[PDB]
Amino acid sequence: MSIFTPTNQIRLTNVAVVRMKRAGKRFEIACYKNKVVGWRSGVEKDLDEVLQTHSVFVNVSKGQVAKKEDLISAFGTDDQTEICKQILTKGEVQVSDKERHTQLEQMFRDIATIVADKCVNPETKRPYTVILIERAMKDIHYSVKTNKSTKQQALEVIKQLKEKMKIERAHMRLRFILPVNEGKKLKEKLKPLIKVIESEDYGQQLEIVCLIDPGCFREIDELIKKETKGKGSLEVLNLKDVEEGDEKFE
Repeated sequence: MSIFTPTNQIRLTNVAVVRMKRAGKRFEIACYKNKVVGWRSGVEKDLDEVLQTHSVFVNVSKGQVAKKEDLISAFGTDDQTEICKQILTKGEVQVSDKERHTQLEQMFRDIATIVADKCVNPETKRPYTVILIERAMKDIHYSVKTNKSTKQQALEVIKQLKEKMKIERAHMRLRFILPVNEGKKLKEKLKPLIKVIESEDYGQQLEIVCLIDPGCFREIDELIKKETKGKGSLEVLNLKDVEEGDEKFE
């Protein structure tokens, strides 16, 4: 009984176990910590993957399964799968420190990337560093929501960050017209530099390509572009950072 050895009676996988209290009785299900967290967060996940065990258990730690009768008398349905989803969204998932640390580092890294690659600061539009955004986030006692989407957290972080460092997001479209020859040097440069869209070139003629970049990459762009064009090509602006996305004056 005791001891628990995966080489005699039961193996007991290391799957994620979620528990939920309802009707007085406690239920548990074997699911994936990654699929469960992403599912509850609001990600269209499949039960065939998030649920390792398509059956409402009771004592997964020991290997005790529930009953269909009690399942319907406790939740009002026999669909063990449905009940599992409920516990996955309402119940609590049991994960080790590693499972929590891994998700934290990943989430933190993403936020720092989007803020460092898709955001600037009120200082000569100098792109901030991931280490800078991370430090400030921690210094301001900021706790990421691993049980939610990063996008939604962007507002909370970008707003709170204002206290330490004013961080804002801004996009912009670029348009460059290079000659026949000079166009061969610029194009190859813009390609890797950033997203290249609306590219039109003629046989032994000038090429007209537009470059899309945030309010941080614009620096490296204008730099390399100007140095690559050498007052030989033309550059027109497409979009401009202006408050006209959702609200104009309200």
